[PDB]
Amino acid sequence: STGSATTTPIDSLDDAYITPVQIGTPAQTLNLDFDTGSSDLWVFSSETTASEVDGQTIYTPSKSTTAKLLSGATWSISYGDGSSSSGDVYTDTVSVGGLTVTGQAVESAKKVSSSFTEDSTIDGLLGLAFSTLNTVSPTQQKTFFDNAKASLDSPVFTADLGYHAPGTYNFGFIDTTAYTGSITYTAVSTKQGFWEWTSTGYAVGSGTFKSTSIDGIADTGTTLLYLPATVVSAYWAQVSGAKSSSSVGGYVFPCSATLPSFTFGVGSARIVIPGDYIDFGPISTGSSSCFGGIQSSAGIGINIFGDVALKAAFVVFNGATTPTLGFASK
Ligand SMILES: c1ccc2[nH]c([C@H]3CCNC3)nc2c1
Repeated sequence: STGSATTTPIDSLDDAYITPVQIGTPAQTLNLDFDTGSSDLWVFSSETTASEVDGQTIYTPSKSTTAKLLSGATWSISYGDGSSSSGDVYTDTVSVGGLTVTGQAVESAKKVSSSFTEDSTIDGLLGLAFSTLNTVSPTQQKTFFDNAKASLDSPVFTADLGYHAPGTYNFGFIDTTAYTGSITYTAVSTKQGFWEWTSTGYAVGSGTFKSTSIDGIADTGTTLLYLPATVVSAYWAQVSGAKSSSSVGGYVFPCSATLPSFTFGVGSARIVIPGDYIDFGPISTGSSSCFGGIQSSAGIGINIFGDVALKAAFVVFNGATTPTLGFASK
C-alpha cells in the first residue's frame, strides 16, 4: 500500500504545516501537524477542556463506531518549546492520503497548553519519530508509520515541504519526479528516538564550505533551524545590523536586509537554503526588526534541522531495519 497527502503552511511565514487526516467511522477529518520529532498522535477532542479549545476541529470518539477506549491508558507530553498536552487514549481507524491503519492509538487531549489553544489551524499532532518516544502509559503505543510499515510497498515516508506553498507527505514510495539529481543517504542513530544524523558541514552564502560534523535531528515539527552558536554567529555576521537579542529571544536583523543563503552538507552532497527561507518577518506588527530563521541550539541540548532546512530538500525517512535519511535538492 501507499498514501499521499498534501501538507499546507498554516500562515504566511510557514510557521507550521497541516495535513488532513481521517479518523474514525464515519471519517472525522482533522488537520494535524506531522512531527518527525515526536511519537504521539494526539488530537483536540470532545474531552478537551472547553476553555482551551478555540476554533480547532475536534475528534468525538462517541460518534465513531470503530473507536474503543484503551482502558487505563493516559498520555502526557512536553515539547522543547514550553508547550504541552495530556489526556486519555482511544484506538480507531486512521487514514492519511488513502493509507489506512486500523487500531491506531488516537490520544485524546483533556488538557492543552496555551500555545496549542492559540493555533486555531492545528487540530493535533501526528508523531513520526520512533515509537520508543511515545508517551502512552502503562502500555507504550506505536506511531502511525510504525503501524503501517509492514503493509507499505517500501518501509519509507517522504517529506516535501513547500516554501510559502503546499507540499507533500508520501508513505510507502519515493516519487522520483519530486526532486532533482540524486538522493544522498546518510546514517541515522535511533538511540534518542529521533531521526538523528550527522551533517558534514556548512557554508554561508557564496563562502567556502566548512567541513565539520554537526549532529542533529530531522524534525518537521520544529519551525526553525537550530545549530551550534559558532555556526549561527558565522551566519548572522554576514548580515549588516544583525544581532542576538535576549529580550526578543534570538537573532534579529533589519527587515531591509538581503539574507545570504545557508548550505548544509549531507555526505559529499550539499543542500542550499535560500536566504528568503531564513526570514521570519517583523518581530511585532509594523516593526523594522525581523526574526531570523537560523538560531542557536545552545539552550536546547540538541541541534535541530527544522522546517527552514527540510523545506529546501526532498527528504526520505527510511524505516528499514537499519533506518537512514535521504536528502535531495528539488
Ligand atoms: C525550540 C526550543 C526547543 C525545541 N525542541 C524542539 C523539538 C525537538 C524534538 N521535539 C521538540 N523544537 C524546539 C524549538
